Amino acid sequence: MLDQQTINIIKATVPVLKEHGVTITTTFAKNLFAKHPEVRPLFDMGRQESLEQPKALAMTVLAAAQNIENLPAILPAVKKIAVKHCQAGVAAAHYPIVGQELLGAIKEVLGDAATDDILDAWGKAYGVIADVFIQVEADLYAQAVE
Amino acid sequence: MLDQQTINIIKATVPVLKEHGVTITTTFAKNLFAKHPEVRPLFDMGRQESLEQPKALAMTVLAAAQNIENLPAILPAVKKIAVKHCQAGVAAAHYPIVGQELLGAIKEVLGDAATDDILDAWGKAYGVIADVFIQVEADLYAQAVE
Ligand code: HEM
Ligand code: HEM
Repeated sequence: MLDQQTINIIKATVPVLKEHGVTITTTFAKNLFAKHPEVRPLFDMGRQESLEQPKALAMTVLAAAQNIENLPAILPAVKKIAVKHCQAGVAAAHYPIVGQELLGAIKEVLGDAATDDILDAWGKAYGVIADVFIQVEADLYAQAVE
Repeated sequence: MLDQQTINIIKATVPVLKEHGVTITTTFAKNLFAKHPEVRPLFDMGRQESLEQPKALAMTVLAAAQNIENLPAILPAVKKIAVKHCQAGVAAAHYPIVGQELLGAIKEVLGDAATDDILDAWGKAYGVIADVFIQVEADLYAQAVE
């Protein structure tokens, strides 16, 4: 769970990230497929627009973060994505890889505007968001096997 | 995390529980020490007022639940309690025992006013609250050993 100070940092910086949003998500997607090529097969690798799915991944993290004090209002969105995640075989162990690369992309694009304090706050926000997905997906996986 | 429907149930029933608050917490305390006598030594078993600590335990759960959509505002209270929990040697495995007995006490006192749907919602709220304590305490324990 986030403390108020961390929430305030997210609130203050979400608009900076969104101003650079296409560049962050595009950098994330490129870095993810270049540094972790093992995740490529899980996505649709159509020749031209092969970055659109991982760009939307990163963009949705940013959108969930801007909504971090009302995650219950977006739980129905989280559940729809979870079904797709479970059908693609996304595992809890994938989530730290994605978080690492997203934080890396934010620093790569924002430069000195992404301080250690700001990156730490985004890291904590990502963890809270990921934990919701992991739990929903764990339950869905358990329903399908029992 | 709670969904909105569950949050609404907690919001609607917290005042019913508080109207019976002394009776719920007293019943919880008696049942806890009678059905799980192994937890007795962790508390202060002074002759007369030996129920005041576990009554305050239950009352604070109810207070956290009424604040379940702003847990960040009570995190400083959670941290102070966590230090006491860690000094008493409270373990993650204690939390389902306490939740079981608190839900049992709520049903015992409220009777037919505590429906299955209401009890299920209080069970989910307890889990979210306990998870915050467990995480804070896990970190504190790790600081003291490393
Ligand atoms: C951390 C929070 C995450 C969020 C908010 C999120 C969000 C999304 C969204 C919105 C989509 C739909 C994309 C679209 O159809 O346009 C998606 C799809 C997908 N994501 Fe996630 N994701 C997260 C984590 C992950 C992780 C850790 C992986 C692991 C590789 C992952 C892999 C996938 C895959 C394989 C798809 C399938 C594409 C599709 O069917 O649309 N996602 N994710
Ligand atoms: C589930 C959420 C819980 C909450 C909100 C909570 C709350 C509290 C509070 C407010 C106190 C201080 C009591 C006072 O001094 O008046 C306390 C103390 C204590 N609680 Fe917890 N508690 C929880 C879980 C537990 C659990 C699972 C145990 C396991 C047995 C536990 C055992 C203790 C003990 C041994 C004390 C020491 C009494 C003291 O130093 O005051 N608590 N708890």
